[PDB]
Amino acid sequence: DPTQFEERHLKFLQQLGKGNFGSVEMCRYDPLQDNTGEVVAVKKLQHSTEEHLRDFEREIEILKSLQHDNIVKYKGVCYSAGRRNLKLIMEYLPYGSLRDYLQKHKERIDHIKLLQYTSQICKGMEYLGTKRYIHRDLATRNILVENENRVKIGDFGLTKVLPQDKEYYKVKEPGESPIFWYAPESLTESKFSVASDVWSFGVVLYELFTYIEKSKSPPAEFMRMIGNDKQGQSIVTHLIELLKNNGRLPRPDGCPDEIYMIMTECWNNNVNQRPSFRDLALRVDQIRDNMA
Ligand SMILES: COc1cc(-c2ccc(O)cc2)cc2cnc(Nc3cnn(C)c3)nc12
Repeated sequence: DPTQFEERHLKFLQQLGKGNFGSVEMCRYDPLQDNTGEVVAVKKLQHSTEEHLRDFEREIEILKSLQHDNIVKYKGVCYSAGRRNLKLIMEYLPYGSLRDYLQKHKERIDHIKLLQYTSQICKGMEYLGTKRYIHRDLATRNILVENENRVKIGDFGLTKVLPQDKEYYKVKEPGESPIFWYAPESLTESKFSVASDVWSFGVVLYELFTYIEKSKSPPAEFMRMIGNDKQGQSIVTHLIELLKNNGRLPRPDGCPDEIYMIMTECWNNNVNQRPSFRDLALRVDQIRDNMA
């Protein structure tokens, strides 16, 4: 009954985000037509092909199986008659993405606060790992802000389930890929694992401590390091060679030494040497404790 949402009762309120394959809208589920209904986040496909609907149904099952304080809450699904188009209903987190929230308030969010968000992201990621899911798209644009004290991981659109017998998932024909957040083995061999999500987490830590200063973004900085003249496939070729030669994002201005050390450990070329999310949450909570 409650996880079953009638499409005719969903009132469009505003556009929240546009993705690779779909979009997120803020809607009011109002089966009384008196504007007293619940506000929800609705994800739908812009191009609802057979393949996209199959991947979207997988994302829906992934989200429904996760129950953690730092993972967006699944609410339900809408089904259309005939071709069976799907809408994913979720809780609406009113402060928007962490990227936009941090870009808006900048240094008004102190290091203690950025570390509280860091800890929350590690715990969400650690929990994800227990289900053998690989996020593949961890970035501040995919983290949502519930309120000043809580962030949650969103956009499971690229998420993969590890096979029973392997610790990595190989993507045979990649679609749009966030290469500036990718581990070297993800760029070279299209292999994704808990360890490549740890690499991404290091880029998220970098994002947080740059306060989303446009000129300092991972695409602007990697582009500067490989040369702005690089285009299309040549960018991937030069990024791989850069990472292999220990080219890395710089320390963000005013970033504490203990935090920058964590980023650099996440960015190890040796997959086995990268820290675990269980250890990261422990280390971050110790740093917050020392800071307090
Ligand atoms: C892209 O935005 C969102 C994405 C998802 C999402 C999508 C797919 C998925 O598997 C899991 C979560 C959920 C969202 C929930 N609440 C908001 N709120 C918001 C956004 N902007 N502003 C101003 C308030 N945004 C959300």
